[PDB]
Amino acid sequence: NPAGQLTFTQLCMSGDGYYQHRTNLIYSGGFVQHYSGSWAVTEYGSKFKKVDEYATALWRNVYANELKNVVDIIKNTSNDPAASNMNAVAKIMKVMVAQRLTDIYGDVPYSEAGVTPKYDKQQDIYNSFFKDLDESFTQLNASGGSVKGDLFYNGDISKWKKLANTMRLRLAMRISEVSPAEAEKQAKAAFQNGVFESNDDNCLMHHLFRGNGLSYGFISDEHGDHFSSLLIDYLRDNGDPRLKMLATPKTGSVNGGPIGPGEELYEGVRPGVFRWEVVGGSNAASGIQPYLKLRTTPFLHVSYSESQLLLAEAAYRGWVAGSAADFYKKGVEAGIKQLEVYGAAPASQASIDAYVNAKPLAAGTEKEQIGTQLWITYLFNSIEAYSNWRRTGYPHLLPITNSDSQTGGVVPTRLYYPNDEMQKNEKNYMEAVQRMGGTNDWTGKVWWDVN
Repeated sequence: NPAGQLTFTQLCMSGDGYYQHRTNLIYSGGFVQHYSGSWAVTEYGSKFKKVDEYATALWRNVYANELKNVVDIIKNTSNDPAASNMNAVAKIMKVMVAQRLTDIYGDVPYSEAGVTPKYDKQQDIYNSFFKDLDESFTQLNASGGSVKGDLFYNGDISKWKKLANTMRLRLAMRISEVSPAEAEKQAKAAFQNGVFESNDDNCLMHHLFRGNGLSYGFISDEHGDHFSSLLIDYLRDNGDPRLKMLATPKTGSVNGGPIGPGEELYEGVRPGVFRWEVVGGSNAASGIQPYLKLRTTPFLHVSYSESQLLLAEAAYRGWVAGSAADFYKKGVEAGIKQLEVYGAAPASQASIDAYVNAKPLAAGTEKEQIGTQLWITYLFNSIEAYSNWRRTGYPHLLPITNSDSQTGGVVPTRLYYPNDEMQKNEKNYMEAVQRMGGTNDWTGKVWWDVN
């Protein structure tokens, strides 16, 4: 069971098209303006319109499929010393499973989860995260038995250690605004225990729940999704090599008909604007490279690029030892190269070096630059970009002025608990609601988001 259960959970974290489509693509992806153009993403994610199913899909599927399995693994490997390594792996898994959850809904059932479980305060959920990652790092050992059913890493515990520490750093940075002391402490700890050391250590699912769920969303939108004008303009105007690794060129001209010499080939779709409303029609906007949208497209969970960019930010705060600029450079290069696993033509080392050296970490714009780079690195993992945007306010997004925006253009700052919780778990539901100021609304804030 432990192996099979681990494999099932790992496959649920990327192959469940149900919430990859709704939570990653449509809402997170539209909120942080990774995408625009398709009906679903633009109408609901880009312009801000509520659909209960879309907002509660992550909740429903994490509690139905994932949390329970990983709890059962932890329970069944708990006192067997030849299973300790599995016990640790499962615990690391459990953080990755639950972290998205709290980050999207705030206070959530955790400690009593997996008939009326309480909602843990997010602060406690996070202390519990740090505890499990710390202890799980230490617990992974040569004498811990073998790890079976691991698709991320085929049971290499050395990679599990660094995954544990990189997750720890991600959580540390996420509470930088609300709990700076704990944040620094945990960043430093993560750094010294050892995070990812190259792109080889990246947490990936290779798809051969068996297909990439995100691509499932891309395909159910009838390949109607484009990158947003914000992203394309940023990649194009700064000469980022990732531009053509990600985007397909325009085929039509803004003036209609086939595109002629001289006219810009790379433009995204403005947030709030459907692809058929583009001046020139949808051909007059860049598309998404086909290898990114396949059932066999790999899914990236945690990255070396991310760890280096987070270390850049911690460095700039004086939390860890080193040069922010050097961490930053290593992060950008790692992000440019991480796209290769998607089937993208590797960028020449000369172009990477040229880009990195032409636009280094600058004097008063470190946080802006770091946020923007992470926002690029978290592409196809929009939940993380949405969180990092909520925490830092970076990158600055294009204003949403659509007259039918249900928030008047205000970015939603959480998704909301399903009303089923009010009907089946009323007391605890209401306690969490009270702690939010009296509402279960998408304009509410999670604990670490202290404007």
